[PDB]
Amino acid sequence: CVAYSNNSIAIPTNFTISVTTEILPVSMTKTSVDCTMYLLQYGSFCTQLNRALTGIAVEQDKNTQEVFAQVKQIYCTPPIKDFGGFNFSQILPDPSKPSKRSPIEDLLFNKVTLAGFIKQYGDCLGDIAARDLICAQKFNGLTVLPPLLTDEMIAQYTSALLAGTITSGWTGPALQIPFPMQMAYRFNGIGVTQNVLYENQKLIANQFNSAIGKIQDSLSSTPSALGKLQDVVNQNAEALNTLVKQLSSNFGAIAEVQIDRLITGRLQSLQTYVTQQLIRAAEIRASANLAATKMSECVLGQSKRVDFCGKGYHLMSFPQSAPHGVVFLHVTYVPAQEKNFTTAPAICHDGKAHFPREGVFVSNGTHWFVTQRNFYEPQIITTDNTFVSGNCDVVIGIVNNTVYDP
Amino acid sequence: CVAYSNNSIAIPTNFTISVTTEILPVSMTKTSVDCTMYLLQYGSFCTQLNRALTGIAVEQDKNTQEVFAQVKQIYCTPPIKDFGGFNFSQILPDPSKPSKRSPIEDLLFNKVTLAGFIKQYGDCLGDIAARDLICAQKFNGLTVLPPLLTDEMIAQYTSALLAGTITSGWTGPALQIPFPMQMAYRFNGIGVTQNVLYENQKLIANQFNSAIGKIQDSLSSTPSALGKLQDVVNQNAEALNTLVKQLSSNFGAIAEVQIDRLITGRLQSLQTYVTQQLIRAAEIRASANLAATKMSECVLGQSKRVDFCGKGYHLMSFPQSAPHGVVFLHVTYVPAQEKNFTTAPAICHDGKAHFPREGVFVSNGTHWFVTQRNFYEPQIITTDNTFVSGNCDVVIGIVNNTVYDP
Amino acid sequence: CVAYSNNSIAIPTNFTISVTTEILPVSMTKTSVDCTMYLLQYGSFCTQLNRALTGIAVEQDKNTQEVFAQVKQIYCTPPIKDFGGFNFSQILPDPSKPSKRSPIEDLLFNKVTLAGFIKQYGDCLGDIAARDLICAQKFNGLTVLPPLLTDEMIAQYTSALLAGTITSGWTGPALQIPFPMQMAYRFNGIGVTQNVLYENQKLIANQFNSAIGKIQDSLSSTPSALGKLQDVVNQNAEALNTLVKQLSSNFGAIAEVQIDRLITGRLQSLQTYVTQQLIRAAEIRASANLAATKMSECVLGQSKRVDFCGKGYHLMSFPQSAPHGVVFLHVTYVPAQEKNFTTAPAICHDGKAHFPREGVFVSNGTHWFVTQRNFYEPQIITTDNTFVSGNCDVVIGIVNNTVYDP
Repeated sequence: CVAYSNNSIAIPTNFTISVTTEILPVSMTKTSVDCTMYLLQYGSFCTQLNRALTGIAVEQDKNTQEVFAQVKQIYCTPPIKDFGGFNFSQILPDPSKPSKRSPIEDLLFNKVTLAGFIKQYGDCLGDIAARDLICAQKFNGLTVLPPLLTDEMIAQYTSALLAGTITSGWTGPALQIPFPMQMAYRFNGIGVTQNVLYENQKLIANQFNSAIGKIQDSLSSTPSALGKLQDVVNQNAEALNTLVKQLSSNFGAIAEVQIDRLITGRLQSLQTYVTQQLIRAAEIRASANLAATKMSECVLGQSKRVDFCGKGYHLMSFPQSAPHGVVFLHVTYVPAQEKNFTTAPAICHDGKAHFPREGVFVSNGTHWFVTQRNFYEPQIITTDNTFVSGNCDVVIGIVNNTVYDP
Repeated sequence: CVAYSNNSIAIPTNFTISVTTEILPVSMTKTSVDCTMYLLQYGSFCTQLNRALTGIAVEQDKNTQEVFAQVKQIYCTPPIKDFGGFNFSQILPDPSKPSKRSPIEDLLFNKVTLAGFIKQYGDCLGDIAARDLICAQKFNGLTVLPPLLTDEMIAQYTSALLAGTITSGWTGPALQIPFPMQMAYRFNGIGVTQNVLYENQKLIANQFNSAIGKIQDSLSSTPSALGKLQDVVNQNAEALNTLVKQLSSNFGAIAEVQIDRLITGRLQSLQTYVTQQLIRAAEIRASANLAATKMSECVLGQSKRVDFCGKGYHLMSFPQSAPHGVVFLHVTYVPAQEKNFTTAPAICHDGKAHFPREGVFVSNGTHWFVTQRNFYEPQIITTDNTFVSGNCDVVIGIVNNTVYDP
Repeated sequence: CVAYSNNSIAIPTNFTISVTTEILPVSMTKTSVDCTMYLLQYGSFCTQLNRALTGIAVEQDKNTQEVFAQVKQIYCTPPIKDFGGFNFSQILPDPSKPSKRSPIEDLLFNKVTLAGFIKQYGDCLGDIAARDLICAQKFNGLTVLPPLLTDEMIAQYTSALLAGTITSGWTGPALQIPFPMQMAYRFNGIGVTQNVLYENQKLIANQFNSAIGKIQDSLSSTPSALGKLQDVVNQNAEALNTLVKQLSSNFGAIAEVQIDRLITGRLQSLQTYVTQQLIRAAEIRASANLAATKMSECVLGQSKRVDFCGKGYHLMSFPQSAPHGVVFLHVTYVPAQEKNFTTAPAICHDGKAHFPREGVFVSNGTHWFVTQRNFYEPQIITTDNTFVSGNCDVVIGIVNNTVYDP
């Protein structure tokens, strides 16, 4: 417990900068059915379920656009990966490997990965020798469709977001600035004056480099973080396998009457598949909108609310791509070594009451100082860090101390 | 009407601090039915309505958590109830009465209170000698279930919120500070400099004490405010009585055919009850979310929007518990004695144009001053409350006045 | 592309003020049917569709209130239309024409205007000699009902909003101020110091007058902007004509059996009309809520988000009425002539590190200055625009330059 005090104030004298990951899926496997295998205005039965599959397939492109296609203007490649001591080598993409993903992005696409249909349709669809129709024939009607924005296009949106978050700050307003100077403005957004960063820059950079190194150390070796994306791929691949099991094994299970039971059994199996696809879309839409609002709040700016864009007070955020999802590298500030100091509302000198121009009056026991409330940086009391108004008699809790005029 | 002026500005020279109540219900009576009185995978008829009763019963715990369980960290008991002259004796709980509710909270639980089922099931459920099953037998199937968070647990959440709002300010950022100093920051959040509070502290405290006294004076003697909570308890107790009337009197009203009309009549009566319970939940969910967002906006911080967290410009807010609801004690600031003063954009001296470092230039008719725009606190024009830029010729509306250098 | 730099910062040295239009429909034609032509507790068939028509008719009054009836307090007529050089003659209403609409509002009601039922029912309803019932008889049952707030009442709400946005600023807080001084506060809200406006006031006013003149020049001559309101009137008038075509021509198309096909055909035609009226309400509700939130964000204040209240950084907004809609005259600021200057974190003098009290250190190549980051307004480095803390050794990127003490 931290209890009352009419005499004291708590101020932190240390801090630490932490980088933490948040994993959010935004997309889902776009499934479509060619009902001719199940001027063609409409079939009566298979069309009603396939129009819904088309509806959610368009929603996946809508979700991916709403999370990644939030900005377009190109900040050109950074590309040096040093930025005043902050090691961004884990985060910027390189042409040294022709995929041009970041080293962390490559790990996301390694751990989140695929006797199943998402495998079999791809093994069927050779970029040449195969087409949509020939494999809708070779495999009875079920298809997975191309994404509007592929992994590399999503990676280019991530690259532009990274360059725009490092070379400048997304709002305010917004114009290009050096990086440690930008984080000094992030400090001023927290409530800590800018000078606190420039004089701790190597320590802040070392804390950042340690946290960013342990992120990549954790992703592969401690896999318990990547589960949220393993689910969306595996459980939908399972959905396609469970459908095809009933559509392939139940050919020798379940004339006109026997046929009208078997085919309607296939339609009942399709209804079983479609209804849970439409239910999985309820999670994907919610998590995609969460990723979109955290893109606007954490990456495209600096958030006012706490524990939303990572734990602690928000500093900034960086995006990284993943199969059907995005990872937010939330950089946050948290104070440490809080300590109680005796405080006063005003300082009395020569019969006049002085108030801090910004900050608080605090004492080490023997002398009084003026200090910013959000970090212990004490200063002598002067005529240019205080302002005068009123009398030493009208104030409750006023205390006597000398005030200097340099 | 207040009309145009290119020459003048309106500034208030007085203010008053008001405390006002907002009453919001957040919970509803959790009803459940044991269908055996109406490996047991499912009954066909009574199960479908009882699963919905279970669904809204879980929603009541969800609503109560969303409004009260918004924070957990304990600020220990205050417990002195003086805080620089502001009398919080009406608001803090005491162990002098073993319920440990606040004196106002005890009045809320007095006026909002209960030949009816919410009474009869409780008179049936003795803490010993009775159980759930024996009274589901003694009274045909209808039950009201325990809340996840009882009145005392809700009171402990209120106690922690009060201690966290008095001992510190919930964001920014957030750390413990003396109370009148915290309200000085609330003044600076309004737009009035902090010194205006410390020199009016006894007057502000007296206004607060008068308003907080009239709140408790009003609740019991002028009951027209408590109606919003009387409704949610009485109209749901009426719903249970109206159900049981048809389930008990219509035993001698409405063989296999006569039975299949009577029992389905009981199910039709249950549908009548369940559908309006699910409609009452529409009000309870909306008001609980309103209480949750006003907990985050009014209690867990200071609101930027006006007339939301009480009438006038928002200062702070304090929670108090009530049967199935929460009361917000909105403390707000409103300016008074607005007055028009002649104003100028810049002051010309020695051929240079000076602008106020913050505030406006105003004149009493004979001399020019610099003043904060949000409260009339005039000051002499100096070189440290103005900044220089430009010429006396390029400015429209510029005026001549001396500027001093102390 | 704009690429990296650890050494430089981009600052704009020019700007331009633009006025742009956003058009939003908020209302829809309130249709009602007297089912006696198609103690009267209910008819079975026509009542179910007419209760829905009543439901959306009440929603149109709700939408119009939510967008226009957001404030009530009267700022009296301005009425001079000069406001420091900004020509508001296009925007304020005049009694020189007895409608008392603004010259732009009169153009909105000219271009958005009406062998059709919205015409025929009005030609039927003479203010005298006709009534609701006699024309529900002369034309079989279909009616369009009066709006709760007419065009002139909506115009009075617009007039009060204009007076409240010009004579004062709607929050903060809010009190009456001269107009160019208010826009100086709008500049400070953008991030540009107030003095930048007063010394460019004639240029800013000329840019405003040119944009506001081209708005009215565009509306009538280049009609491609007014289409969003042409649709909501014409396509609903078409809906009433398409209904009446089936209700009037199909009297000689489609005894008890032939009657029970014909009348149900009229009900099927009514279902065709009602379902698309309820679908058009989905657009009208969304656009009305967009107009309501942009009334609160753009007119009743100044928006923090970009490209929402017009393109560029938001300055202010003015409302104008239109048939079933509102037009927002978004005034926005956008910087121009961005230029790169060499920058430094701190300035070293006499062994002490100095930081800018607000702004950045920049150099013309030969000398160092301090400047606000959001507009190029350079200043000499002094002891009253910098503050001292730390040493010249602990800072990365520090540079040497003299600092003056006036």
